[PDB]
Amino acid sequence: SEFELRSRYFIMLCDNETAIAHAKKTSIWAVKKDSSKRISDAYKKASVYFIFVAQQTYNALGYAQVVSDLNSTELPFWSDSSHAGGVRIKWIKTCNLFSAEISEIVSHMDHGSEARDGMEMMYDEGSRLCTLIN
Repeated sequence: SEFELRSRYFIMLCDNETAIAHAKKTSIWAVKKDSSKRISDAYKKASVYFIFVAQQTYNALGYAQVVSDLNSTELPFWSDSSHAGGVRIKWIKTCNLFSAEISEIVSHMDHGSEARDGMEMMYDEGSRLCTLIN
């Protein structure tokens, strides 16, 4: 890649139409409090990608590089008390793609059960998902 080290990858389960549509236009995402510390820690040590999939269906909506650390005062309008702060993103792919393999990876991402929003995935999973979304 353009990077020295492997990237780290996080899943964003999208259940808010305004949010995802706005993020594709403004290149900012609101990071949930449960997952923010891990994401911020990761951003300090590695290139970080967010992989965005639709909740339940697991259609792939795109993937983006995270290009700023968590900022408690730079948040999109649609954020709420569930969020810690905002991060800027750089979209690599934007799409609306159903793939059985994408869905299977997301369905088994948490020790063989369905992905938890904001979780870090394994390298094999993130790299495969970005390959499938390219």
